[PDB]
Amino acid sequence: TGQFSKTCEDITLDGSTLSAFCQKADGYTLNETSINLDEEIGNLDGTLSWGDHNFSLTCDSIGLAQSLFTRTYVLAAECERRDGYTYIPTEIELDEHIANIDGTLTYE
Repeated sequence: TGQFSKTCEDITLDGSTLSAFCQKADGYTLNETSINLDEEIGNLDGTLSWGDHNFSLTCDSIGLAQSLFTRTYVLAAECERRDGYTYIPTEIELDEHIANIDGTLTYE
């Protein structure tokens, strides 16, 4: 499951919306596609977490990166902890639960 980055190109982030140009089932037809990360990523006490929602409301310095050592595609931010004043850096590996299904970014 997941692994959209294997068959998607020009991966970008605007706000909380992840976009890319993804291969359709034929393996070469490209499709511009977007997916809103706020719909399935939230902030749990400073940790970006799958299955929660609306991380962007309590996280700053939001960006897309390739993780330094592993080169995994990550959503990275500084997220607010439960105490209401402490922030902590956090990364979540987007390929864990975002797939390319026939050219369309899809939660899986």
